[PDB]
Amino acid sequence: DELYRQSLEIISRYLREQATGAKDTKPMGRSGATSRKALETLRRVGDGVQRNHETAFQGMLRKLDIKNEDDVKSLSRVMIHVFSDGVTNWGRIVTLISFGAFVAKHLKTINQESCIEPLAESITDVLVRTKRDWLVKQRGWDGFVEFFHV
Ligand SMILES: *S(=O)(=O)Oc1cncc(NC(=O)[C@@H]2CCc3ccccc32)c1
Repeated sequence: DELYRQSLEIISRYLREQATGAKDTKPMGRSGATSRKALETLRRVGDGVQRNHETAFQGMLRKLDIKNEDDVKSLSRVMIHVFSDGVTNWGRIVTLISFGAFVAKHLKTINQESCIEPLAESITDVLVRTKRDWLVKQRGWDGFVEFFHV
């Protein structure tokens, strides 16, 4: 509920900022501090994942054939690949969000920017429904920031 709202806030803003290059300075939700720290963390670690795995991201996007809202409302397969062994950690969660940013950039390229928001929902959706129990035990997005603190 609040975990969903916060996760959606963070993932929606990262994907929009990655696709447009413009920071959304409109105010945050109730938990502004945690979400702003999580977004700053994604700007570091998420951008690096895209740089390292650009070829593999291109191949997976090519295999998924994402081009519309229906394709956007169906990020399985990525959920298979990032959690094929079924193990959950913050690095794999980051990699899922990083691929979402990679798809959002492509949606901007083919003039489908309206699909970026439903992309953030389905990624947030499959993340929270599948890993809720794990996300709560790791103290949510504060544990995310503290893990990647550096
Ligand atoms: S990397 O080494 O910087 O980050 C990283 C670490 N371990 C595994 C992965 N996995 C992936 O990038 C895979 C490959 C293609 C793809 C598409 C969507 C989600 C995940 C992945 C990366």
